[PDB]
Amino acid sequence: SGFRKMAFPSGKVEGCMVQVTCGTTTLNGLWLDDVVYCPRHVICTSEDMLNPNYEDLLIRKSNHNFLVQAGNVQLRVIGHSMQNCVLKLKVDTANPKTPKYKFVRIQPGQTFSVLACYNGSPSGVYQCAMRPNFTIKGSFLNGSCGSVGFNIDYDCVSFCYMHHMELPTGVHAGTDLEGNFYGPFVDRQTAQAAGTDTTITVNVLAWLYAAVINGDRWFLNRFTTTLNDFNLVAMKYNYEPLTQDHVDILGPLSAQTGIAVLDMCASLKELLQNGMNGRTILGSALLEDEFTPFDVVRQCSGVT
Amino acid sequence: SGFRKMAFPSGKVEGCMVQVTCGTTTLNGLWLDDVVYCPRHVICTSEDMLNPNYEDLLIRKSNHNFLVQAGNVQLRVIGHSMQNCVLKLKVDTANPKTPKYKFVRIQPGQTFSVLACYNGSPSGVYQCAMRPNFTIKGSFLNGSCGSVGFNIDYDCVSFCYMHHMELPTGVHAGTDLEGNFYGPFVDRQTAQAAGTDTTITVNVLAWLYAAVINGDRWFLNRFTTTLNDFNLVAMKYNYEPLTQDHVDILGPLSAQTGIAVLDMCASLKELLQNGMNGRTILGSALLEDEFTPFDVVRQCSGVT
Ligand SMILES: Cc1ccncc1NC(=O)Cc1cncc(Cl)c1
Ligand SMILES: Cc1ccncc1NC(=O)Cc1cncc(Cl)c1
Repeated sequence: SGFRKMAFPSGKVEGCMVQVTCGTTTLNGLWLDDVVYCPRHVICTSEDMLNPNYEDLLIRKSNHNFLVQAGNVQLRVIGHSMQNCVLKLKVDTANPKTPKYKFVRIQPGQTFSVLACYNGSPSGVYQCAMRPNFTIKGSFLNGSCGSVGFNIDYDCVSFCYMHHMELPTGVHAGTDLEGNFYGPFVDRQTAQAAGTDTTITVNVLAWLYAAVINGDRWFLNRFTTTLNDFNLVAMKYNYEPLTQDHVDILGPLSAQTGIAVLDMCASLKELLQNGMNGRTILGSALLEDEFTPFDVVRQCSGVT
Repeated sequence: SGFRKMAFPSGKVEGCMVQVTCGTTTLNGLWLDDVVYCPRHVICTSEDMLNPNYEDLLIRKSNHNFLVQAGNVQLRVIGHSMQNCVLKLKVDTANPKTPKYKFVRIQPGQTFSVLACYNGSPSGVYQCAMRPNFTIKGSFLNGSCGSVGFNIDYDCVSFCYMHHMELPTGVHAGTDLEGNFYGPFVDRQTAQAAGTDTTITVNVLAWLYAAVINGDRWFLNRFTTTLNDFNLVAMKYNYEPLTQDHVDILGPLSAQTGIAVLDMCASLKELLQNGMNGRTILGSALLEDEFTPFDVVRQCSGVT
């Protein structure tokens, strides 16, 4: 029992973290096989960031200008290319610590662990969710760029995120490992406002099932609702509309607890309309939306 | 910016996790140098747990009865001894992945990361605090015993906790790495109620400073208080009494923000008396007490 915002064990990612320096800018890189992945803004100076022409900037850069350091050993850069907003630095040595890996572009609402790094060194790990507005509410400071988001399935690390930017609102924007930003963000020091941050309804329901499994049941009511009735409430409270796909993925939680998905929706409806009335659910005084139904199942069963 | 419940990167601990089987009981072990540390209840059967005589049970156990598996390779057990509530299994091979380490007995209020494991395999990592009543509000299921709590200072892992037990209230009790339980708990399947879980006042203040640093300032008021006046409020709200030692450790946060510790105490006093009035602080609708002043400094500066 107990329910925690659990991150994946970061070991497999730690062995991939390197430091990339280009000129006077130092950020993190991800070394997998003989390639180092890093945000292309490593080639920029603070002045360049206002309106960078990355292709023009990359012309003035040679393989020797990219300093890649793994722990304390230097990697020899034998190739460089730009793929969208990431630089792929071909090095002469395959990372001996490269885990089994995939590059995945996650959907909004999906969660992942972040291994926050500075100068190629890991400082901490935390669980995040790709917000519906394609930002992540992370914890990053200057130098954290290049830190990656990932998920792990047994021995395979699915890298899904690379941190690039902090928006003026303190929220974070980044790319998948092909260098494509999540959301409409560009890697430019320009004000880019994020869209409405809606609540990930399916995740809140998944977390409500986790609460029932772990003992917190006060919020269960004598009511039920329909997907349409629930969505009227979800729209008013800036919750993502619930679909039959969401109901389907909540099926294993509904089966374990014996609480129909629409019955749980009615509990969520009442929680939205009446608040928590000073009470808590899994030690939280608000509705947690950064646990997917898969995370709840995984944590509640002990998947390693 | 952004503030997260960050755990230490778990890599150094992952390379120490092994599976220990004694008879039909399998739990986690911590392999450092040529020793494997695990809860002594690994020698128990479910019947034995009701009233175990560990010395009598250990007599019937030989080195060959302890099966220690690291990943998929078997460790040869050349010695066994019981130190308080832990078993130290001397193996013939030093763990090649043993990081620099220390065994530390933490104080209540101090935080640590937990690498939850099942059958010697890590499932996740999360940040915890040793509650003032010496329990931890973790996330553990059957088979998680032997999972360890730790802190990391650059390259040195300070192991502070080993999970042993789940109390009937769903909270967790365990030992330091010398096998001494935190709190009055015994490794017996008997109802052991925990004491009052008070709030770690110094940590809530540290988290309030983290909120100010990151932009959440709505709770700052035009008031101040004294340690004695604050403690009258802290006692009523089952908060730990604040001492001058606590004020001293909040000094670097007070200096960075320019908000005197007693002024922050007055904001906390008002938050206790009036609640949050539907608002949030660092995305939380309650006062977070599982970030020490050291954690706030570390996260807010980027210590790797
Ligand atoms: C200072 C900081 C804090 C947290 N996370 C990231 C950063 N860094 C930046 O945002 C720098 C930057 C500026 N303009 C466009 C890009 Cl691509 C990157
Ligand atoms: C089932 C579970 C869930 C989470 N954490 C731990 C456990 N296991 C136990 O508590 C088993 C146990 C019983 N009596 C005394 C001891 Cl030392 C250990």
